[PDB]
Amino acid sequence: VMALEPVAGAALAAPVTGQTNIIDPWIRANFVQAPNGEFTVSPRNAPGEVLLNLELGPELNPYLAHLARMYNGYAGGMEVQVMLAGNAFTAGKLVFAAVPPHFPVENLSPQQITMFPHVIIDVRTLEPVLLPLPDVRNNFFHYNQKDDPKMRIVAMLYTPLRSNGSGDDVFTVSCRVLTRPSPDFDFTYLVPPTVESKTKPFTLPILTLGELSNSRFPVSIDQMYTSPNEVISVQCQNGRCTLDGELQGTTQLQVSGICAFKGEVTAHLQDNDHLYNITITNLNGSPFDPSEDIPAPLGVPDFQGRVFGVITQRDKQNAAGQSQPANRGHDAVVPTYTAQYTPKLGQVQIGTWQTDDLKVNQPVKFTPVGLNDTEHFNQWVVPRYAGALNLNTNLAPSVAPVFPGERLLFFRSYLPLKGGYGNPAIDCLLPQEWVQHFYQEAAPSMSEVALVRYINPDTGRALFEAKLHRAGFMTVSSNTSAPVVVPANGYFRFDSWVNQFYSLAPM
Amino acid sequence: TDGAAGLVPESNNEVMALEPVAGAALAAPVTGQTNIIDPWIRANFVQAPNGEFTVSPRNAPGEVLLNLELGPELNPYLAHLARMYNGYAGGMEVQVMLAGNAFTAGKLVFAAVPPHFPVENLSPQQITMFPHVIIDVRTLEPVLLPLPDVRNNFFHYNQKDDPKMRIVAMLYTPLRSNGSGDDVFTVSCRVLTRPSPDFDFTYLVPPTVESKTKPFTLPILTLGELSNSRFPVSIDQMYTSPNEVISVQCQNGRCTLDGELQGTTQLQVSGICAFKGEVTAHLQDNDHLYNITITNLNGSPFDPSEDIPAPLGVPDFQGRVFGVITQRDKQNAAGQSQPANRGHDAVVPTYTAQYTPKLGQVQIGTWQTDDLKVNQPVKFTPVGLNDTEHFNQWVVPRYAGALNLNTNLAPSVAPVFPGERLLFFRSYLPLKGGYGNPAIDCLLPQEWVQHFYQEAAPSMSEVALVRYINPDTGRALFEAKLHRAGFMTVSSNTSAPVVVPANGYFRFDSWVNQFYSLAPM
Ligand SMILES: [Zn+2]
Ligand SMILES: [Zn+2]
Repeated sequence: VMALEPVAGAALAAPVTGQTNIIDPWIRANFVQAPNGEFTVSPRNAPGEVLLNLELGPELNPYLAHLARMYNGYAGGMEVQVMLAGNAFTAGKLVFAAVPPHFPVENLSPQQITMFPHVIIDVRTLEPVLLPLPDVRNNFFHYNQKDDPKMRIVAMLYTPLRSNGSGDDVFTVSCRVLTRPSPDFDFTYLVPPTVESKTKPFTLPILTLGELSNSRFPVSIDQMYTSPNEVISVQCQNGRCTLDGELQGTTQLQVSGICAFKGEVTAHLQDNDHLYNITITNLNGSPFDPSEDIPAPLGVPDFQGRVFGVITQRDKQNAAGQSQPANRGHDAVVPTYTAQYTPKLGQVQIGTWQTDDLKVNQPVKFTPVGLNDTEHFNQWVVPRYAGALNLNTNLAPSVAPVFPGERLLFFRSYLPLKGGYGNPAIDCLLPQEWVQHFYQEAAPSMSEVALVRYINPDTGRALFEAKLHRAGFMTVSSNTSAPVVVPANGYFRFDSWVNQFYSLAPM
Repeated sequence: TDGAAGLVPESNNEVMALEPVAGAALAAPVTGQTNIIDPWIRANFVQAPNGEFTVSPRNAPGEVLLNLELGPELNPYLAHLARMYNGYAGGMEVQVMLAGNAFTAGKLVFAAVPPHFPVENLSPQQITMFPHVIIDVRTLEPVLLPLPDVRNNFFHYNQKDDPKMRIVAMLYTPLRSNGSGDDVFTVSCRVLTRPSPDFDFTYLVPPTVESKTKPFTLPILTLGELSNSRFPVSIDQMYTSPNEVISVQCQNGRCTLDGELQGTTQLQVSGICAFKGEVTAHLQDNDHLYNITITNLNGSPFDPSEDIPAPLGVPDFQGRVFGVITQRDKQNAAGQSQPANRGHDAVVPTYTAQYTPKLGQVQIGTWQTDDLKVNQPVKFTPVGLNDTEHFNQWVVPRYAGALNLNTNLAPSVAPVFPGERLLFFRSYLPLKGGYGNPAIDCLLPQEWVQHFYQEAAPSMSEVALVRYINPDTGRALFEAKLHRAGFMTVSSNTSAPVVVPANGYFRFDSWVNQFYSLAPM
């Protein structure tokens, strides 16, 4: 067994806390499977590969993770149970170590894991083994708000697997990890339920692909499309929101505010076409301070191109008709690649085909429809938000799939044109409804990667799986670039929090 | 007992369901000294600095009337003792006296909230999910509450990064009354504290060195000794806000009670409505106009990328400020190498497009006296206003002209309790010519700004309760609310000069919150 002395639990925290609470005795007996508690050992693995990397806390047991939203703190350890699935005609060994709180586990040697409290178990063992996970700390108990590191338990391949195969498929030992609370685990102080943050679990909304919408243009979603070979690292400015609910770049919450602006008209020129320089405010009606940390006012376009839309004008003063002001609305185009599109400075220029009906010094409102033509349409180039004479500052960071053999997963939506030839599309990372749900919930991220699975509703089985990152993008494990053929009435389901080393099943 | 005729409840028989929590004896093997406290302070109830609060018919049910964090600053003897120690561990004992009239009817609820729980959005039924006790406002004998110091470490330090066990009061009924007369039956309540037997200090340090333990004090200065903080004159009288003015924004004379200067405020009395620079231009209209590249008031170049709306000390209202500009030559033309000097009248219009002091330019004027050198240093000394044309003191000028926005402004301030208006300090300004009697109202005197900057004491609440004391009579005239943003409000219905003796002063009474009903003037 692991050489560990007994560590105190919540009875140490008795004279500094006020309520003496208990829980259900049936939860203290049943062994519940850990959320990331499964791994398989293969003949392809090498010694020194980490397999579990578990950690102490109430997030292992989904009964304690539901009871934790009623209390103020906790203290105590757990009991781990490891099962294997092998037979007598095999060979190979595994090791299970006990790692302290502030010790960094980063690419350890197979020799160096024997310098911990460890057990070495063969892969032939018939009975499930029991390991202790104690609560080492330097205080009396843990708070549900202030998070601090805890004791981990780490599995590692010690000796490679030797067996003889059956056919075109090789033998494989599958392992499961189940936990239950120790007799000294306890909670501390009853509060109102579901009031404190930091205990709210991360979820996804149950909305199918036909009911969601794009986050970079106000068009519905058409299909899912994996990223091409020459696209490896994108950087957009709309549809950016982390899983904790922090809006980055020029991302806002309303669907209608995407590629939309509002303000007054100041200038008029007519070299060939009508120009109409326009000063802009925010989308609520406040004067835009140009020294804000944002790159631009929220909801301006974020790609090069010629956005075709309708601009309407409603004048302030009542000219006629018994005090009802006049209206006008025409087509226009905003080009985003020129040196006139400077929304950080506060000027956006439009273009109207031979229609001189737009009165100056009366406020307007732009409503986008589609593109003018496919000329200068690059959907992965950030425009110069200040024109020349200044560089782009304080953007969202670039995102990229770092795992070998993984591509980005986009949401494709086709687009109308004014005239010409082409079938263009705008790809986004997350839908707008996911952005709104992440902003309203604001649940914390326990890890850096989350695991989701696409669900077909009539069978209830998974079609593929992807990795949802903290920065707000998804990656799949595929080797081609093609639209994903799935039923349209499907959705994603959140499964667990994983590491950066989880290998997806090939798509 | 016998004086009340059985008309009121005599005692409350209800406890909070809390466990005995350890104190400073748990912390003994890891601390240094474990100092002790005088036994008279241990056994006598003394009024807390959060002592006073009232229940009124203006209060809605569900308002937080009291929010006491645990600390040594809950006792006025321990708050003086705690300025020479390093830490503490242990609880307190709180006593609430709320013996109201026999005709009223209302109830209060007191609950115990854990350390890391949010208290900002409690409903009246969420407060019953804690260990609570319900007390009506007619009980004769005072009630006793615990405050047991729940923590997850051995003791505390004087740092501000550990939340502590709180007590929270809430109004639970509407405070009705069935007296026959239309007379004020507003209940006055008091809070009295003393330390628990399991309370101790930790480690002797130099006294009054650390922050986080300095107490808030007011200076004893009469109204005849105060000075205006928006214009370099003396304060004449106090004057309530009119019914048209509901919120103000004036970047000079602004300082929080914690000791933070906001807007373009500074400390020097002579630097209000004054600047300093170099003449760079000459404009020959009917009047003579000049352009001045202004610097800071100490003699350093003004960087426009600073986090301020303007250089500190510029005028902060629309009008035409009248003063005297003077020149002293950087070179020596004559007289044993002594420089020559010129000094003439001036006028600074601040509502036009030529008053952009954030960009660096302030344009002045002199009438029919074009005797002013170029590329020589200047200084402006304000006297008053030349005419009341375009004079509005509650509009902030554009510090970068037209086609730009004001940045890093101080926030606007307004009263929120019903029936209350603002209380100003009014001084009357001289004019050059015309008919008028203008006035500039400030939120705070300049001496209070300097005192709050020198003390830098923390605030234990949002509002402080002060009273105006007449020292020859020994009787209080009125009371007011001093807010943490740096402004005072009174409870009145008119707009008139407050007629008081000019040798009276304000006296700091207690810390209150924003639901305190002031007495009507
Ligand atoms: Zn034109
Ligand atoms: Zn001249």
